[PDB]
Amino acid sequence: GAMDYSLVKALQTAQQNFVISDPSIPDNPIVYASQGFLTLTGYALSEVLGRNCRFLQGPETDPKAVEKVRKGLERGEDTTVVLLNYRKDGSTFWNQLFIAALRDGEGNVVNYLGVQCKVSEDYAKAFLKNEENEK
Ligand SMILES: Cc1cc2nc3c(=O)[nH]c(=O)nc-3n(C[C@H](O)[C@H](O)[C@H](O)COP(=O)(O)O)c2cc1C
Ligand SMILES: [Cl-]
Ligand SMILES: [Mg+2]
Ligand SMILES: [Mg+2]
Repeated sequence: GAMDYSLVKALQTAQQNFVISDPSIPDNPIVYASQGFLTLTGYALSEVLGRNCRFLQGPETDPKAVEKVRKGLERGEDTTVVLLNYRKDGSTFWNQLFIAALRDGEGNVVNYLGVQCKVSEDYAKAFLKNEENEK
């Protein structure tokens, strides 16, 4: 199960915000989210299980950030981005996402793991400027 991964246990010891998705199910829904993620976003565990985590995005989310994630997942690459997300009540926050594939012995992706960090406006600005300049 989700909490059987040693890196998941490690993240829990530090109370990180993370989710686990299941890409064997159509549209790669969330199948676990940590308490920090639920408090951050305003959703109960049962309500987020079964949703693709794109439910956190909205009209002011930059589609280029989303596309970078999409392509990373497609290309088998670790991906790190900052993008605007939305709580259940419509309020917004900047979210730094760290996404990786969890793989079996033959390389098959068995789950994805995504760590989330709420960051300040100032930090999001600095990060996105660096990302751009580095491009
Ligand atoms: C493990 C995992 C965790 C994710 N965490 C979130 C997140 O907190 N917020 C968000 O906007 N997208 C997150 N995503 C990204 C969306 O689920 C989706 O991959 C992204 O929108 C790109 O796919 P799409 O272009 O089909 O929407 C996560 C994705 C994965 C695989
Ligand atoms: Cl996805
Ligand atoms: Mg329902
Ligand atoms: Mg559900």
